[PDB]
Amino acid sequence: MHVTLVEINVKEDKVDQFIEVFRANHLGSIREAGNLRFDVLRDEHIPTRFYIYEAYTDEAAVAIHKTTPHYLQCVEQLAPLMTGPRKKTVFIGLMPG
Amino acid sequence: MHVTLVEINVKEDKVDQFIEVFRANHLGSIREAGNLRFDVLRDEHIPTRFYIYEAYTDEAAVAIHKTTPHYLQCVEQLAPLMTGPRKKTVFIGLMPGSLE
Ligand SMILES: [Cl-]
Repeated sequence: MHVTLVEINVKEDKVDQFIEVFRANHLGSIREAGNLRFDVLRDEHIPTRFYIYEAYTDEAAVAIHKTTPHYLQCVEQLAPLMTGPRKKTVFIGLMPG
Repeated sequence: MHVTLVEINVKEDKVDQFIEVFRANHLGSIREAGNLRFDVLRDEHIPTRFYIYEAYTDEAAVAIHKTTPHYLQCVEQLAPLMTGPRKKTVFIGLMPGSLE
């Protein structure tokens, strides 16, 4: 089980659009055969800092995710909404397992 | 969702005891009606660094969790296991939730 936590910093005046983009990504991603989690989180104190907790069965499912129309559209639409590059931390799942 | 991520560094010779403790915490927690996630993760590279990702429906459910035998056994047994103190991050859970 492959997990990633991705930090995204969003332009204050674009939060509404960011939420729309991630609603579409979340909806598509939770429907994928190899998806296990797709949680959208906010920083406890920074209103424009979000974290996406995504987990997939394995790295093959991650690769599949990155081929999907919803992921590719999100990557496109997210780019201008952000104040800087995404930061990603990878983890390996132990439980469930 | 009330969400937290906790980082724990475990003494090399205590990793097995850490797994025993977290297995029981994981099992009991996923049997809590108010629990939504209890994922036990490990660092990509550092063999003794673990993370626990936990989510609960609300603050009452977090509080319930902290009264359970499985949590309390974890708390008791945890100090002899670690090299230094745990680090905890709290997150605001937006999806799944009304924002979906
Ligand atoms: Cl000892």
